[PDB]
Amino acid sequence: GEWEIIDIGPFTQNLGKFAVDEENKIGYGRLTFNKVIRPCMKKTIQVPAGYEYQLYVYASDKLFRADISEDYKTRGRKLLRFNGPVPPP
Amino acid sequence: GEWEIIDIGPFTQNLGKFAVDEENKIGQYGRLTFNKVIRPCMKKTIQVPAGYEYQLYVYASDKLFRADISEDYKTRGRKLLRFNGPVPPP
Ligand SMILES: [Mg+2]
Ligand SMILES: [Mg+2]
Ligand SMILES: [Mg+2]
Ligand SMILES: [Mg+2]
Repeated sequence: GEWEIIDIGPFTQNLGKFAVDEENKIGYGRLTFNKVIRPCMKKTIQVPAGYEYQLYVYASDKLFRADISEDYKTRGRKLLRFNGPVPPP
Repeated sequence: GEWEIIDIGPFTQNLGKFAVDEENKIGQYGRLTFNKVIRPCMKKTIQVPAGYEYQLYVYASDKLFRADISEDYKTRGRKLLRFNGPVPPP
């Protein structure tokens, strides 16, 4: 995951209100919400929608660049690019 | 996107064979004979958000707490993950 700083506007204040409400159903005693202060951090949970492979392919005595897509669920493969010749990496 | 090197071997060789088979069905380069995939070979993960986690400094009852909230990416369903405190101000 990747992280980012977000400001403390009304959206962020409502997240704090949610936390205090949920925490009351556990019961630190009964807490009264005040405010969210900085910093506030947002972590994005990323999941694969698919993949791309980027290859250096030697074919017929030539170095080519090929890109292949792969669907994450079906794992279906498609040829995206096939350019060359290119210089060796 | 997230990137990765993967080592070569029969897996990448079949990716190379697939590349040449598919390009041969187009045939602008003529009929190509696959030889090998060399290093480096890159795997790009095309990513979509599954959800978020928020890390908050919340004052409640004049006490500073530390709270963690998960939020679903599609439905925005929220859950309280953690709530420890009090903590010192940052
Ligand atoms: Mg391999
Ligand atoms: Mg292998
Ligand atoms: Mg072929
Ligand atoms: Mg205060």
